[PDB]
Amino acid sequence: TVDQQEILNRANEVEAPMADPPTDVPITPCELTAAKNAAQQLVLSADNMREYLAAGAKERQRLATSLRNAAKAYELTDTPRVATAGEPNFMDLKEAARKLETGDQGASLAHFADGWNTFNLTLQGDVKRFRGFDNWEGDAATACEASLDQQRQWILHMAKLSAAMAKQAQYVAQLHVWARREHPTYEDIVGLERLYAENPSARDQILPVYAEYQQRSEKVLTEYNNKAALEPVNPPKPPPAIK
Repeated sequence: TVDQQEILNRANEVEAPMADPPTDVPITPCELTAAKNAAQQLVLSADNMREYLAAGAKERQRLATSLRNAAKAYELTDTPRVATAGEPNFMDLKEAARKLETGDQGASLAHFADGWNTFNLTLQGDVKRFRGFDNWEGDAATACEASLDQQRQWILHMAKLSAAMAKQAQYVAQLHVWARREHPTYEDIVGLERLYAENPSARDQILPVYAEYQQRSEKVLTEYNNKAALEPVNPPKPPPAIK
């Protein structure tokens, strides 16, 4: 069975443009190191992701141009992992609050998460391009179905990873929000410092309040280190097309 015209149609179909990924760069929600690294981690992950998708397109162009062969006759590497200090660094109260309160507080991450999620949803419905044939059979035809089907699966993995990377982002965004809610404010630290600095006989009982302020802080910083240490997003290579 040879439908000549069906080959040509499906070639054009397979190498027509797909969705452009987002070009938004994430920015640290604040000045704590853990936050900064998390944002670094995500620039690598996303850069690598965008590269692998450009390679995919190149490989879909080869598959297409190879289908037209048939009709007629009838560098990439892993994502780097960013280092993460094993010990927090329990800096003095006032500075922890200063660092935590300075930055966009997650707006970039949220916008980043947003755009990668939309990519995942829009990409996972452009797969009709990789379906089987109707009027083309035998070794030649069936082999090409395997090659289309391969990249169909790759696409769905890449779409899953987009969604995974976007989850990391908004997870840190809300992790930060937790941290602000839980950490003593600059204002209140200064305020408590002032209450000490003016009620001199009371200072004996002001002490264990200030102690619990430090404990509260350590607890936050510890949990920020750990939970903000993201995994790299390591896309698998686009599979070879066909000749």
